[PDB]
Amino acid sequence: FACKTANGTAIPIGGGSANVYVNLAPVVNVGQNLVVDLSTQIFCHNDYPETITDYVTLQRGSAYGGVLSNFSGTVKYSGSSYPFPTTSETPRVVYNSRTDKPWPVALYLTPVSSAGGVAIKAGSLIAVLILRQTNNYNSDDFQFVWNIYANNDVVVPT
Ligand SMILES: OC[C@H]1O[C@H](C/C=C/c2ccc3ncccc3c2)[C@@H](O)[C@@H](O)[C@@H]1O
Repeated sequence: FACKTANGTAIPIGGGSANVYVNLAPVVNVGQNLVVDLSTQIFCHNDYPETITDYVTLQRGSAYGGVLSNFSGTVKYSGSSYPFPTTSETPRVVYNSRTDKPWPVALYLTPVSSAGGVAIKAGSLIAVLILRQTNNYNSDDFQFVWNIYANNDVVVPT
């Protein structure tokens, strides 16, 4: 079981860390949502599906930088909503193909009422998401750490 981004950045068997750069929407007004859709960007396969089934959760997600300072939000995992920052581990997604499948994670962020001007600086860390991978085979308990970076600024006008 290994993951790669669209960019090419990989985390191999046994897990690891990666830096992921997302284009964000340049402008977001108060009570509009900012979406960080990582299901278009992070992908994962099972390396031996014939006899092994991989089980993947969002263990932990935390907010940094502009998102920590001037956005409240939720995370969507596999079609359900959870608080962000995350208060618990989610239900598991099954991976049983050698073909890449999205990691089904998106953030729904909305500016707090304080927020104005540049509220996310380009190049800044905005989140760290921990994919936890297990299987029906042995004790493997691997962390795939995704460190999410803004490619661009985000302005909250008013
Ligand atoms: O995705 C399945 C597994 O992939 C690797 C270990 C791989 C096992 C294996 C075992 C016997 C094999 N026999 C013939 C050819 C290949 C073989 C591969 C880890 O990421 C693990 O955490 C994950 O569950």
